[PDB]
Amino acid sequence: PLEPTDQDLDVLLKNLGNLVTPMALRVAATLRLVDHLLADRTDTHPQALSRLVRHLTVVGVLEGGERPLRPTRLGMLLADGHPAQQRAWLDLNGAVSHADLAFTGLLDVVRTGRPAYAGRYGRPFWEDLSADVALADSFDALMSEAPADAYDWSAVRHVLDVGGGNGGMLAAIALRAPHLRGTLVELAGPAERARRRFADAGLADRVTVAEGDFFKPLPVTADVVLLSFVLLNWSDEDALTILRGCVRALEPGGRLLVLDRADVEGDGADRFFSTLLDLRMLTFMGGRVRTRDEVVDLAGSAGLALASERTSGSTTLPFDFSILEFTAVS
Amino acid sequence: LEPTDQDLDVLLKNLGNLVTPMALRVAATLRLVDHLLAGADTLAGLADRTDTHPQALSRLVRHLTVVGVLEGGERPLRPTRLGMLLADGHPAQQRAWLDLNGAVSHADLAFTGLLDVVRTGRPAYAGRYGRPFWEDLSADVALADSFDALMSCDDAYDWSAVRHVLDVGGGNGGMLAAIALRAPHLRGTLVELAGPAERARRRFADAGLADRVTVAEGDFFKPLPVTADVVLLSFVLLNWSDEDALTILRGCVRALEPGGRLLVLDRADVEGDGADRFFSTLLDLRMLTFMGGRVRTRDEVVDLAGSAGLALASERTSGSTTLPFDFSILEFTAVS
Ligand SMILES: CC[C@@]1(O)C[C@H](O[C@H]2C[C@H](N(C)C)[C@H](O[C@@H]3C[C@H](O)[C@@H](O[C@H]4CCC(=O)[C@@H](C)O4)[C@H](C)O3)[C@H](C)O2)c2c(cc3c(c2O)C(=O)c2c(O)cccc2C3=O)C1O
Ligand SMILES: CC[C@@]1(O)C[C@H](O[C@H]2C[C@H](N(C)C)[C@H](O[C@H]3C[C@H](O)[C@@H](O[C@H]4CCC(=O)[C@@H](C)O4)[C@H](C)O3)[C@H](C)O2)c2c(cc3c(c2O)C(=O)c2c(O)cccc2C3=O)[C@H]1O
Ligand SMILES: C[S@@+](CC[C@H](N)C(=O)[O-])C[C@H]1O[C@@H](n2cnc3c(N)ncnc32)[C@H](O)[C@@H]1O
Ligand SMILES: C[S@@+](CC[C@H](N)C(=O)[O-])C[C@H]1O[C@@H](n2cnc3c(N)ncnc32)[C@H](O)[C@@H]1O
Repeated sequence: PLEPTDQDLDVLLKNLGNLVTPMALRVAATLRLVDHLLADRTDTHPQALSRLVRHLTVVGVLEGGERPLRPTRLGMLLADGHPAQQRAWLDLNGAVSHADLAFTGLLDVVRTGRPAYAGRYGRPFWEDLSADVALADSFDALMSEAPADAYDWSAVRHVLDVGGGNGGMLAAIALRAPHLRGTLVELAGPAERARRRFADAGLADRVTVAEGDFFKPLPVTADVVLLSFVLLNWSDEDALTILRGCVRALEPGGRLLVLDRADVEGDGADRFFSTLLDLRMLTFMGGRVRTRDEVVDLAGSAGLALASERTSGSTTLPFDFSILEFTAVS
Repeated sequence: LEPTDQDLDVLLKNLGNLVTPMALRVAATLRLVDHLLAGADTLAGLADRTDTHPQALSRLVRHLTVVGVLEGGERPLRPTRLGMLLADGHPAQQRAWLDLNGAVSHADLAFTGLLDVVRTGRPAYAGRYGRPFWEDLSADVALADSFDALMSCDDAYDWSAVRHVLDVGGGNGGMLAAIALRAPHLRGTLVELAGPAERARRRFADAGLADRVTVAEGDFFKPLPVTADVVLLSFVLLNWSDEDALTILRGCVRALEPGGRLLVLDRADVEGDGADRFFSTLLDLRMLTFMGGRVRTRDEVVDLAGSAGLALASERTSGSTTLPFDFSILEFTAVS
């Protein structure tokens, strides 16, 4: 029988089992401490704050105090202008950090498969973003060349982006390739941001917004259909019906492009971030991160076969994702 | 300076990671490790044994495998070396500490309200669960049972001159039983809330200590029902604000017989202790977040004691056998 050491127990207490520090880092981010210093210009109880700072000091985020109180190298990651933007990710008014707090309901989540977001905040995730302007804006800012660059658009005329958000990706494919038409299918909130972006990019003549619900049949056909970070939001049955709607909308010889996290045997991709994203999707909305093989198999059920596979990444965070091109079977 | 890759890795996986600690608490709660040790080899069997959603569970397990608590499955699924900390019989008892049906992990969830703790200096426990810590345990007996079981420790002072020990807030009475068994001439009295007090009655009756160790249910904010030549305050003061700690201290001074000694057992940091300040601050944030308490340095405890009329006679370092946790034993005399 295996026997824990002093170092195992130290890792459990300080890292793997530690819920205090992650909360302390979120509070610190939500007071721009690594900026505000460059801490009581903050509406904070004076005693409470130094108690927090003492903890932030011990875990390698600050130094100094009663020589001078300055962030460490690590501490700089909560610097507003750092290109990892971890300060905004951790900010408690932001939509992700806000969602993260629902992890305290993880017990029920695992008992039942059901999301926790509603239990903590009233509305399920997407409904909450559209009724609350501030969470929509912050989520938007956090999720802002992969497809436009990875793909030969010369043999394509019409791209239908399903659940394509504020239109950023469709705008860019269209700006890169002047000959293309595009159509975006989205809920109201992101649809309206799409209209504004298309109009200001001078694309309204060839790139349109069709507000709607991707569980209902898609309004148009197209020779390329895009599902970019959509499937992971949904359960198998729900992702199956989105896929099936996508197949119907596919012109002859048309291609479905799935942009998502899709791990492969010897990928080299950090499984930590795969499981983390996975538990987030489970907890926030009952979705799931799927591997390459699982996506392929769900696509097969919807009448689609894999034609090609490629990778992209991130100029910011350690996150490899894939683009999986599918054709109709019959 | 410029943050390296390594420093981003640490923030995301450790310092900023709220998911993994909740995953540990869920695993502790479902007794996942114990179920694997008692024969469960498959995912399916685990799921029936824990009455959980099979796919959801397998996804928790994948996360637990990645972070090093579990390993293989896909030979069969078992704890890692580190994961054996979650076995219920491990001396560190981390499975019970992390258990979401137990008081401490329960109260840990109130850390989501930390922003308003840092803003107001008030505890968050009430904002989440309705009533504040001790009131809650008072009203919810299953949470009070688990809190008493967690503080259980299942001493090296000089007891030969001592006749009567008063343990103020002495939990279910483990400290008092240890002292009495080591010093047979001694008499004992425990003051505690109703739950701890009955569990202490049971302990002493079972041990053969009832004829010289007695229990008095009571409240240490009201005057104490006996005097003793030694009074003990073991991990009481850190639950309270300066003000409440002071009215406990004065209650204890009043029950201190002529020439008596007040023993305070608490975390009492000193500048060159070498004691790990991670645990000092963690526990400090917990006392703030849970009940408006505070962990005090040696100087702060000794200054507070001064206001109640007490002078320090001696101080000793000791520490838990199981966890990395130094603490101190501060002996005081009534200054008149
Ligand atoms: C730490 C890594 C990571 O960002 C990983 C993951 O983000 C993925 C998907 C992002 N998108 C699209 C939402 C984003 O992917 C992009 C999209 C973009 O089209 C692609 O090329 C863009 C570049 C920008 C632009 O010019 C337009 C035209 O095109 C770029 C290289 O990658 C990011 C880099 O990786 C990701 C995270 C968190 C969350 C999500 C993620 O997809 C979610 O989808 C998510 C969610 O859906 C609901 C609640 C919470 C979350 C999350 O908390 C992460 O933690
Ligand atoms: C990370 C570990 C640690 O358990 C540290 C701390 O526990 C300490 C104090 C415990 N007591 C008394 C409350 C308890 O300490 C012990 C063990 C020690 O060996 C024992 O005696 C000594 C004296 C020296 C000696 O020779 C040997 C043989 O015996 C002493 C009387 O009690 C525990 C094992 O360590 C401690 C923690 C958490 C909490 C508390 C703690 O005291 C609390 O007191 C606490 C609370 O009071 C209310 C809500 C929540 C908490 C907590 O969440 C943890 O952080
Ligand atoms: C992760 S997001 C953004 C994905 C986007 N393709 C991107 O890469 O930025 C998923 C999107 O799908 C949308 N969505 C959710 N339910 C929907 C539905 N029933 N119909 C259409 N869109 C929906 C949301 O509005 C959200 O913008
Ligand atoms: C950390 S605990 C246990 C301390 C115990 N001396 C030990 O070291 O194991 C604090 C204790 O003080 C008690 N307590 C809280 N309020 C009290 C009160 N008003 N009167 C008596 N005991 C109280 C609790 O019952 C709890 O057992």
